[PDB]
Amino acid sequence: GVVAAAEKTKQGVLYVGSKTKEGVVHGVATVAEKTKEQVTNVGGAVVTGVTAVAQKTVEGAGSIAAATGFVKKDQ
Amino acid sequence: GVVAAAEKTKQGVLYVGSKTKEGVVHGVATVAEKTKEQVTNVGGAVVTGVTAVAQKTVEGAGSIAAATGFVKKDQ
Amino acid sequence: GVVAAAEKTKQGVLYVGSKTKEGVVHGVATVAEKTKEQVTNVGGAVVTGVTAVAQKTVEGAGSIAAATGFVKKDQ
Amino acid sequence: GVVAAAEKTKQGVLYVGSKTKEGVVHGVATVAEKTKEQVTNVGGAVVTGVTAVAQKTVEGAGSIAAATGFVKKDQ
Amino acid sequence: GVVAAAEKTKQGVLYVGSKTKEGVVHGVATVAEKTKEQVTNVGGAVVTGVTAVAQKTVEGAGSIAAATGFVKKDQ
Amino acid sequence: GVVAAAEKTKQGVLYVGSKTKEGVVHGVATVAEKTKEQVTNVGGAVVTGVTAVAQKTVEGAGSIAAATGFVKKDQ
Repeated sequence: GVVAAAEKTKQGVLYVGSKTKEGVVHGVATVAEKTKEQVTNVGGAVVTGVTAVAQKTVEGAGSIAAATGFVKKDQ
Repeated sequence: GVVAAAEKTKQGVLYVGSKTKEGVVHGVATVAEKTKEQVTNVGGAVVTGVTAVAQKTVEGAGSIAAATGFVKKDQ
Repeated sequence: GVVAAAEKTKQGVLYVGSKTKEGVVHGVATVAEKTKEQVTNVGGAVVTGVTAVAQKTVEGAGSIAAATGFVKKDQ
Repeated sequence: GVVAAAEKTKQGVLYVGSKTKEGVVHGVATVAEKTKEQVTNVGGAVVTGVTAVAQKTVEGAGSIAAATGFVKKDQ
Repeated sequence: GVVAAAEKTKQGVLYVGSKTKEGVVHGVATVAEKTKEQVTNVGGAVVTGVTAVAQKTVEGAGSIAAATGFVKKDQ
Repeated sequence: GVVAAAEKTKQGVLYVGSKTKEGVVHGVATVAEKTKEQVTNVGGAVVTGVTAVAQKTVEGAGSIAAATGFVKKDQ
């Protein structure tokens, strides 16, 4: 004869900007099996494949994925 | 004869901007099996494939995925 | 005869910007099996494949993935 | 004066069971943020959390996630 | 004056069971941030958390995640 | 004056069970940030956390993650 027994007898400050999660990317699972990509750029800008990116700027101009083809100022 | 027994006897400050989740991307599952992409740019801007991106700007102009083809100021 | 027994008898400040997670990317799993990429650039900018990136700027202009094709100022 | 130019001048057996993908699991992205699980088993079987599993059996009985609580044969 | 130029001038057996992908798991991205698990087993079987598993059996009984609580044969 | 130029002038058996990928797990990315686990076993079997496992059996009974709580044969 086999016996198995188990028992459990269980008796019984301002915070102005304190705890903030700001500019956060947490938890990402990405899979790419067969992705062919081909880019031909002539005199401009090309931005591809920007993933899992975070930033926080204070008193400044912040851009994650920005592209400007050309800037010309002549006199 | 086999015996199995189990028993459980269970008896028994301002916060101005304190706890904020602002500018957050959490929880993303992405799959891409066979995605062909082809880009031909001549004198402009092209922005593709921007995923899982977060940011927070304070007193600034923030753009995630912005594209300006050309800027010309002549005199 | 075999016997197995187990028992558990269990009886019994400002924080201005203190604890912030800002500009953070935590938790990323990425797989790429067969990804062919081909880039041809002539006189511009190309930015591809930017992943798991974080930054925090204070009193400055911060850009994660920015591309400017050309800047011309003549006199 | 700036100049950017680009040019591309482009001129120009039985197979009985040969190429089979059988019993395959390819391409899976899974995320679990806050999953609490609690199992209490007394004298039986419990099978949880079986993911991304493949097998191929030839001339045999194959079971991926099978559970039999008890088998009793007395004389 | 700046000049950028680029040019590309491009002119110009039985297989019985030969190439099979059988019992394969290829390509998996999994993330688990905060997963609490608690198991209490008394006299049985418990099988949890079986992921990214493959096998191939020939002339045999194959089980990936099988659980039998008890086997009793008395005389 | 600056000059940049580039040019590319491009002119110009049975296989019974030969090439098989069988019982294979290739390509896995797993992240676990804060996973608490607690197991209490009394007189049985517990199998947890089986990942990235492969096997191939020939003329035999193969089990990846199997658990039998007890086997009793008395006379």
